[PDB]
Amino acid sequence: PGGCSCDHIPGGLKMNCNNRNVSSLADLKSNVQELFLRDNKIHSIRKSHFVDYKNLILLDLGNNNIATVENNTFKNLLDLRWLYMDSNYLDTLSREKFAGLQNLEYLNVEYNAIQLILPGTFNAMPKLRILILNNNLLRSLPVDVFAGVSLSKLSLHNNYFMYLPVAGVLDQLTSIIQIDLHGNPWECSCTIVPFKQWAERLGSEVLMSDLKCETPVNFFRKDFMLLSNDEICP
Repeated sequence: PGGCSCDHIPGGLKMNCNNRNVSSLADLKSNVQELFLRDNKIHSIRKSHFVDYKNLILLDLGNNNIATVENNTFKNLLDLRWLYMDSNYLDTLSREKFAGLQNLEYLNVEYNAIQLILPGTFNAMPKLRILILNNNLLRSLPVDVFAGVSLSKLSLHNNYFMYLPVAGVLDQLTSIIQIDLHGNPWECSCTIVPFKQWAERLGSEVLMSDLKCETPVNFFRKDFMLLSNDEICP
């Protein structure tokens, strides 16, 4: 209904519309808890699309062509805990776009074109525990971006970071148990030293992968966790 597989789980229907040629969201025929919309061709999502769905606990929008997301799109969605939005084309993230998600725990937005995260974007989802932001076009993070949430795992690898500000952005990262930061063009200079120290003051296994330098040329693929500060900045 219509043309998509359906089944119900205690105590909630599940909808499987994957690899089906789907242009928009308003083209369907509630008590729907799980909605699978992966590998389709959805250009954008609007408030109107999810007014009907208020019982969703899992919303998978993967490998779509989502370019824009209207403000207050997920406002009526309070049962939603897991939101997959990967391999889409999201330019920026704002607080207004994620309003309404109070019980969201896991947010995945990897392989997008995210170039900027607006201040207090993640204040919208207070119960957020896992944040996936890897493989994007990020080059900087705003102050107090992680102030609103207590994250256990964060994935920022494969972006375009050359440095990271500790005060206001990384110092507010508590309850951290896993963090990923690789494939990033780190520069070994006087600017990377504060980030180096924070990474050294981290837990033994909280850092998932080793961080290696990109510039200058003389420190190519060299773990700066081992290097001394005088080598980097005399």
